[PDB]
Amino acid sequence: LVHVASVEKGRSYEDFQKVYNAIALKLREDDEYDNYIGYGPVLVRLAWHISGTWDKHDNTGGSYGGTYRFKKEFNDPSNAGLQNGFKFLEPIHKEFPWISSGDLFSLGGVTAVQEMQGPKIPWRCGRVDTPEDTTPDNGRLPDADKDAGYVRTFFQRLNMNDREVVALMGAHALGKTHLKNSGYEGPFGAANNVFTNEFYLNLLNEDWKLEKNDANNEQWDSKSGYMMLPTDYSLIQDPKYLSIVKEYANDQDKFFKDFSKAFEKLLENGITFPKDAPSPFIFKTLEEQGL
Ligand code: HEM
Repeated sequence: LVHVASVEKGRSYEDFQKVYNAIALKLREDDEYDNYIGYGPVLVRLAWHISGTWDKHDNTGGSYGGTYRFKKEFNDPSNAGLQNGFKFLEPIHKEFPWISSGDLFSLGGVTAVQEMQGPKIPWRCGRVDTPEDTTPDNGRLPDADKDAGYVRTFFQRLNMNDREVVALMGAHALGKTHLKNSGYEGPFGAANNVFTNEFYLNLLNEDWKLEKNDANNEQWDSKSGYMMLPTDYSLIQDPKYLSIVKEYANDQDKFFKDFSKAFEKLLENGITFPKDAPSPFIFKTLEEQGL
């Protein structure tokens, strides 16, 4: 397929900054969600899930079409719990009905990161809502009960190399696992809603014990009370991945830079941007705007 980015007719930067501002202000206000963690993490996951169904081989899936809106994609068992991110964005959508769904879901991901003190992620508008029929079948999102090899291979379908996968994985410093959603339970770290290189440090410095949970799945549990999925732990089992985790554990800055690039790339997979398209936008945070 060929998915060409088409700007929302008549809209510019300022129009988008306003959508961002609305998502941001609503993140600030609804902070009771999930025991005071807020919706930041779920939105990050939301943007990654809508973009992870991409397949470099035939161009299907990816964020373009906003297919997550259709039943089949919405009801994907791997997307269990995402419904909450979606409800959070509905009123936003009703307030700016001109934005395409794929642009809104991805933007929310960008806003969450930034408002959570993460790096600035350049973003581009242009996604266009496609028909129900372009909805990818379930099964394209990864399983968490595997190893590094699995990880490597899987990521390959999205065009990501070792550095890219390690980077992207640091998102697992945010939020937690929920038994009813995935069969996993427990916060990944301590900050939970502040974006840092925590993930890497936790991986190198905790005393993890392999245990089974009430869902009967194995998970790595730490004495401080955190958790790591088998796929997460495999990052320290692979020699190539391990040196990357060390780098990140040593330089938040480098991580932020790498994550940023990678994040954008992830959200743009499958999209063709015409030569006249506006450059990517860099939104100001509520803080930078004094709001
Ligand atoms: C092999 C790769 C991955 C696997 C198998 C995976 C699996 C999981 C699992 C099973 C959950 C818990 C969901 C719940 O029960 O509510 C989760 C949570 C999370 N995922 Fe990942 N994940 C991976 C990749 C990613 C990446 C690439 C991103 C973004 C860059 C990310 C962002 C997060 C976030 C922020 C949450 C926490 C959500 C919340 O607090 O509701 N994950 N992931």
